[PDB]
Amino acid sequence: MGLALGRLAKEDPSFRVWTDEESNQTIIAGMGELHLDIIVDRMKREFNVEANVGKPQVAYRETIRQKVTDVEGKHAKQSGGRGQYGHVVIDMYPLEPGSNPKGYEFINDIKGGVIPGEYIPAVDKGIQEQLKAGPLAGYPVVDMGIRLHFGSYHDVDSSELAFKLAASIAFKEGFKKAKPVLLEPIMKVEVETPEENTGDVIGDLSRRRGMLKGQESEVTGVKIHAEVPLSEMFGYATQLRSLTKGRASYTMEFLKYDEAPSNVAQAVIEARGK
RNA sequence: AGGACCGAACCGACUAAUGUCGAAAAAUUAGCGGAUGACUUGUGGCUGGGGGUGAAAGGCCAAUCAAACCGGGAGAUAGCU
RNA sequence: AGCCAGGAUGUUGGCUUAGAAGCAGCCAUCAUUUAAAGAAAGCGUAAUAGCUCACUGGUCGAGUCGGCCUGCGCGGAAGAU
RNA sequence: CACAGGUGGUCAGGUAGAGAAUACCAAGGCGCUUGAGAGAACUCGGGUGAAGGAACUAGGCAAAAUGGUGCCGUAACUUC
RNA sequence: AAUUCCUUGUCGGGUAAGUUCCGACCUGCACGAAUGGCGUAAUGAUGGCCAGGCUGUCUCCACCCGAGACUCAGUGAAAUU
RNA sequence: GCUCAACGGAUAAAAGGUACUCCGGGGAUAACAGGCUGAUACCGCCCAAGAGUUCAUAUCGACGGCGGUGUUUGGCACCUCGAUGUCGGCUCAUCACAUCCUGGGGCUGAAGUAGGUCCCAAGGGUAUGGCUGUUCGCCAUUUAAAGUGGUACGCGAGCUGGGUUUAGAACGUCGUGAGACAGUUCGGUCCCUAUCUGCCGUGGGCGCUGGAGAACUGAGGGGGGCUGCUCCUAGUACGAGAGGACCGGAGUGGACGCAUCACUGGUGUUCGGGUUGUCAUGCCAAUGGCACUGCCCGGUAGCUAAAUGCGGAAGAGAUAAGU
RNA sequence: GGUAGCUAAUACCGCAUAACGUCGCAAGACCAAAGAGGGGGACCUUCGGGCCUCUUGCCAUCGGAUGUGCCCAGAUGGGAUUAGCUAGUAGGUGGGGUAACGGCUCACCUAGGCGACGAUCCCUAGCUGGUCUGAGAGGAUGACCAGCCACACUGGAACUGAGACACGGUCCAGACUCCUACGGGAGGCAGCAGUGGGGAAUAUUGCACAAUGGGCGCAAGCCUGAUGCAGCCAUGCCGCGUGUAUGAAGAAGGCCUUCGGGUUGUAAAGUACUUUCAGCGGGGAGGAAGGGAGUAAAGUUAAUACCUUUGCUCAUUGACGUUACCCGCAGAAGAAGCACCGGCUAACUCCGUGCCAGCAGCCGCGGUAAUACGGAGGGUGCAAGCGUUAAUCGGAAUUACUGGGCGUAAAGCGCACGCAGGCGGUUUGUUAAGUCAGAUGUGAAAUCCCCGGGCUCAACCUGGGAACUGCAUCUGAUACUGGCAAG
RNA sequence: CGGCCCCCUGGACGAAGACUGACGCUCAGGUGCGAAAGCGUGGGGAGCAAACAGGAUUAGAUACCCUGGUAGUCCACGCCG
RNA sequence: GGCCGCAAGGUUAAAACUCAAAUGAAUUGACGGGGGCCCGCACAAGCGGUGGAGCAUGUGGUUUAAUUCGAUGCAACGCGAAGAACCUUACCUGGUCUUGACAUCCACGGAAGUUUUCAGAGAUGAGAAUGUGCCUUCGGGAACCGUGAGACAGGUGCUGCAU
RNA sequence: GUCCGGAUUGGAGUCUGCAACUCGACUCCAUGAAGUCGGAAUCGCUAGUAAUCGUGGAUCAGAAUGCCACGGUGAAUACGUUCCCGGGCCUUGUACACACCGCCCGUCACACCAUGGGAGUGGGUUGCAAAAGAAGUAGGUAGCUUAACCUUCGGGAGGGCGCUUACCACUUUGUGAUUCAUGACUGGGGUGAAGUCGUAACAAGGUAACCGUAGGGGAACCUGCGGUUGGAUCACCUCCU
RNA sequence: GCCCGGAUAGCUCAGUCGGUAGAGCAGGGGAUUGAAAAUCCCCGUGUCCUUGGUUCGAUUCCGAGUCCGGGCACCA
Repeated sequence: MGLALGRLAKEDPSFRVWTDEESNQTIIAGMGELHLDIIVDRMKREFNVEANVGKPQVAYRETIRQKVTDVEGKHAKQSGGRGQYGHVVIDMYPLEPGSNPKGYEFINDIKGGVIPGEYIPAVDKGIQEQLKAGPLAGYPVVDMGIRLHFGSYHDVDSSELAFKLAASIAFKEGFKKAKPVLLEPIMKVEVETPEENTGDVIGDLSRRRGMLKGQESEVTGVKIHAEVPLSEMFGYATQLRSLTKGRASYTMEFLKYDEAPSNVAQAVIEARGK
């Protein structure tokens, strides 16, 4: 597949191939679906590479919708030679979406040296490792603040990674109590169409959950703007070409990480769990 | 040499067809299995019914067996037809 | 009842102010030219319009419109020699 | 029952054959106590089979097949 | 599994396709150590399964050859009603 | 002086199994089958929340409403216990229509192709295999499609007997035990000559008004009716493009039926030849007999299908839904 | 392709005829051949010729040289978790066959043969001179060149020929391309280039027969992808070069800095100078011996002809090749890298990142002051090269013959007996196998080494010796080992 | 290898003489012996004691410790090596 | 895999892979539920206490705007602190100023100082009055208060595992 | 629960100090708690000591139940080194060396790597037993055809094509041997900064270890029988001539 | 289906015909005696299956309910 797609990208620059870093899927992109159809045909004939054609996996994220306080995590494993003691108490709270470029906030509010300052980075690191694989469906956790304010150590049995284990326990229990939700991307879509073909474009966009922001009547006709989920923005090239008799051109860009509609989010949560 | 091997006589009786008011109240035609052996067989006796005999099925004891057959109790009984 | 006419400016009114425009929708849901227009019945609009009707004029020029109580019928009603 | 059944021992030939098998005959004895026509279906004891070769079926049941002496050759496992 | 109900369990081998067959996993409804457990060369008119030879078993049946059926003359039943 | 507690108390004293079974009875009473009924099952319809971007009614249709059929699991015990052979398969069917295909249309969220849904329609047609006892089901490959059901869950005086259903046995389990188990495993008698309805055929008598030999008319009745692909129409109508036709025409095939033997083959124990064992013809030579025609190699006429001709129409009339 | 006629020859076939040829005890028997060219006196011309003379070929025989075939011995990988193997197999006689011998092949008889110093089977593999290594002994390995062997799309066979069981020949079957009129054909780069592929990776679809070598020819000659040269590639070795000389404020700028200075460092500019080599333009050996016309002489002959043999002169024979080589000119101009700098190991510090990013051959460095991780100055090695990786030997006396071990570090079988195998007291004699000595034969040349020479030197090329450590023979020597005999 | 006794029997050693005359050393393969525990058959079984049971102990103690206790230890013949 | 064995198993006998060591003797220590010996309120023999009570004080913990910070087996916990009402004070809220409260240097202006008033929680702000001394080159300088300049000053900020 | 105890709370004060609200000391009047000798455990002290009684100081404006000093009164016991704690010397064992708070073993859980077995599956190479017979030779030849040699000169001799036989290539079938690959599952081995359950070895490692065998058991191991030292300890006390 | 029975600390029961519960183990302040352990001296952890009523004045009685399990559901 890699070899075949490389040859096709070399002869046709308008054809792009990348691996999506999140899904690990090979994504192919082209100047229309009939274009991609010919590319796929050549790949599975000239090179004869057996492949399935699907849709770019929507980048699902994870977050909470409820502050939880006083979440205890106590890794107390005093067994097997010497013990490993670690004890942390954290508050977990949602951030506003995109309010932090890091998607994560850590507040150290330890008072009284209940935790030695040397173990605080190991607690933060234990949380940050758990943010990579969320407790709901195993997607990355975003838009969340954690305040470490209470904890305890043992002079002989306390370890850096023991406090990291305690942090993970506290996080997993807190996250389940915090009403966890599955997130979604939304794509800003712009469609240029003749004025007489305008109507059809939006009829289909409405079925594709496209929140029409507005329109900019241009010389060709109308420049309609809509917020459409990535999931519903697939196969649009040929669909538009059908509604507009082949005189329409759209563009799309990633807008923001909004909340997936309860129905959509829950359906995927169940499917992932299965 | 062998409860040895292949196969007739003799002894058995797996399979299919027939015949099933039959040729015959269990056999015939076509293969089968055993065949010096815990082999088969003629003639003469011994065990008698709640008992015999049984490489053991309630199988056999005169086409009669979870208790024969044949006289007598006895014109058993029968709230059943 | 038809056959010829018209069937508005405020008002793209706003709430979401994206505009939600007389026609997805709580809200004026009036005063006027008036015969009037509900400040829109109804299709048509991504979102207006569009084409029409409520209302009114002329016409030909008679009865006519809508429920209730009862008779009798019509449909609903397709099965195996 | 003038019944395609059962009944112990002796004698036991020629040619082919390992042979009392089996095949044709010898000595001897018999045609089986109902016959004559036609030459449909169908039932029975048998023969041949185009191309395909278990696709039939409960299931290779039945049928076809293999089939003799000499010599060459002979696997896993095995209590050798 | 001659033992497993569920259950055609699940995975692999075999076939175009395999509730049976073969080898395993172990969640043994409800295996088990002389009411013996587990293997085991050889043997078996023993159950299951596959490949081959070869064939009218079959797809789909045709023609031939003898004994009955049909007819001619003689003898002449039976179950049942 | 009795929990004689089965309380009108059969004894002072009493528990099972039978598929090894037996007798006497019963449709007084079950299983299989029919009948009445129709909860359930199946198909249809009523109200229309809401879904369907918008919009109840293109397509689904909640919560609730009303009926039809006699199709499954049942209720009843009406027929049969002096016997109704009781599942599945084979062979053979035949009606019903609530229709899987081919035919005719209406709406579409019907561009075209292809489909979604409902109405009219019973003329014909409606696979072959692995596994299983399987109806069923899953799978593989086809197909114009592999319809849903009455018919004693059609059909055993037609067939098989694998399953359930006798006696042998064995495993697990339940019992002290005999023995039990819609729990399992291996084995395991299917009987009849057709009297009378019925039915496929073929004849005798009389009759039909004098007798006889021919030819037809034709009241009435059966058989028959299916369809694919390819080309042309045209890569046209339609459509962004991809794709892609109705209406009409030609040809060429599969399943099924009809007739025939000219062609390609089968058979062809009555025709020719080869040959093994043996006997006879007096012997040699040559022939004849018997061994499944002895075993085989060919094959004329007939009979045959795998072979080869032909079919199923058009047209017309009156109509269904609809226009 | 087919048919029917015609024509030549050093093509083909009988005879004559032989020997020191073949066979056979002999006697006998029997065998073969081919002719062409130049010139000419008389002769003679059927007017070609005959005839003489010269040059070469043929046939037969005995030799020599070259080449080829066959045989014996010894050496020539790994494996015993391969121990038995074989029936033309071992041999004999007889027949056949081959250039010959031979189980090369048949017929019969005998029952052999091989094998623990390794038969049989399996795996691997072209062998050698040699090459790389090593102080040697050894270990690795067969690039290059040269000798031998094997193969020529795969399998098998033969023909022709002195010689193939045949790279650019034939026939058959197989697979794979190509043409076709569908009937049948055609083809084989492991020759030179070239292409696609495969791969980490290996070159131009060049020119010329000028010499050497080959083939044919009496010669001239033509062919020769042998060869002689050239293109492309640092792949390697060797050589030369990007100047040399002066010149301190010890400049600027760079970094270090106790910030005093140090360093880059005579390094630069400048100035004084030269022109190796690419540049430009000219001169310009040698690789060439020959051969040919002419000439003249000597042979040769009947003949000065012709031909043989020796000199003279003339015109000439170079793909390389705008040759090297030499001479002149203009301009500092056209010409320097790469690795490393913790330790082993030559060469040190500053800055950022902090068990993160990583580095590394080994030990190890990195957790907030990193000579080790990246930049900068500086240094060091090497140099048109420099690093890594792979690969062999060395170091490794870690397979120990030279040249090691086994009381406890790895290692004495549990112990014994014993066949084969290995080793053996002492005295004398003999032989002379081992061993030692001398000589001959060979041990190809190249390559290594030595002393020399020739390309400006070097690499490269060459002369002689040395070596080839070996085996075989002959003559010896006889201590020692062995064999034999008496002790 | 251990009471004592008998019978059969190996090997070593010492002294003074005699004899044979190197008849020698070592040993791959080969053959023989080879504690204890196991295994086979048939006996024997006091003691002792794997397994096993009970009591304690212990956090648990399927161990030490306690009480029992089968194989086994014993003999004849083999095997194992 | 072969051979042997009734079996247990024996005998013969590898390779992938992985590590940079594994091992031997001896040495100094350390440690021994090893031996000898020996010492101390270590024990034995005694007296009086803590742990229960209430209070003082320190710490842990939790609370809080902060509850400053360090000590935290013996060898921290009436410890740094031989003394926290403000001060101390490093902590907290709020109000403030920046070459600065503390030093050296520069340029200017004013003796320095003193008294007193308002505004302000205070820091400060605005003043209002008065004083006007010392050495003289008096164009002075510097004891001293302010304003501007850049050097710098400040840090109870971190690291006792740099010292 | 007292004329014991004096914690607590109300009012009344005095002083220090700018200042006593959090947050000072002391006086007065009133109020009068828990507590009736202290669980498990554990601390001090060998003579002017333990115990009790009171004074002064330093810090400081004020602010001791603490610290630092001072005198008063003034005990009990110590046979003794067996035992714990710590230490010193000598000898011994050791697998310990940021040194017994040391080392370190094997189940079990997860990921990974390479292998053994595995119903089998697909290749390679090859043995055997046979079948097969192109082309080419070699042997035979009923048949057709034929220049040069010969001929009684008719035709012979001899050859060629053709037929056939022997050898043998492709090719086929059957059955073995060996090797490469793969196979659900499965046995063990290795590796993996900080897993779970014990703690088997190293000291007499707390039952001396280890070897062979046998049995058992979640592990390490434990028990029997034999063997070895690659095992320490042999000193004190009672007694005796 | 039929029948029976139960549900009590996190777990399991003790216990009950009577409104208001015991133990360990998981959990313990303090023990243990470098440290912890072990967990030792001693302590707790429930609403005793729940309600609704009846009333030894309900988990209990009685029914309901909620759930699970057990034995039992065949014969033609």
